[PDB]
Amino acid sequence: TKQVYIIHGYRASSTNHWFPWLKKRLLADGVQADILNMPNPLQPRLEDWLDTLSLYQHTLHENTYLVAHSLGCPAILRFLEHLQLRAALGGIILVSGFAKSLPTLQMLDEFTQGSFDHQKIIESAKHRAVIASKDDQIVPFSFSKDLAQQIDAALYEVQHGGHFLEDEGFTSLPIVYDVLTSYFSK
Repeated sequence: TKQVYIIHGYRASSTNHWFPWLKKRLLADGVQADILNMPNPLQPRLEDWLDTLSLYQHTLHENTYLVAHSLGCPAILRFLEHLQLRAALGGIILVSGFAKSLPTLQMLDEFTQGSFDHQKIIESAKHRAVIASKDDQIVPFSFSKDLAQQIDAALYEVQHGGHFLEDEGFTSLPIVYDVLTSYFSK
């Protein structure tokens, strides 16, 4: 049975941005999606985000898919590095993903300090994609393209996407639903 988990970033929760839209759009296809909240989204700590993800660890299988936004991206990358898996998850989609310090949000450096084991991430997710906005002023586009290269992920550029936030109009995001769905047909 397919399962999609949706993981938010800094200063967000399950009710923000495009997450409710994506959950409901998936439900229209009979696909179960759960938006996960992380602890202390205003002062996030990597170890606590990883401990929360670990609450779900026993449910992760070959038909599980993880969709993350912004800070949720390096969090799930760190999670997969330390996960013992019998087989790869179905896939990951990293919206505005990054794996190094964000100059305008250095308070979040602990989530990306240190190199990542790229091979383990590649082996942990059958299908991989990064969706990124060319005019993102929080996560520079180049950082998302860099990450896509490091983890051999398909990169989808949106020329004018801001940072895919509700205050920029992104209470929906069809590209994420369509990229995800293409994984299911494969």
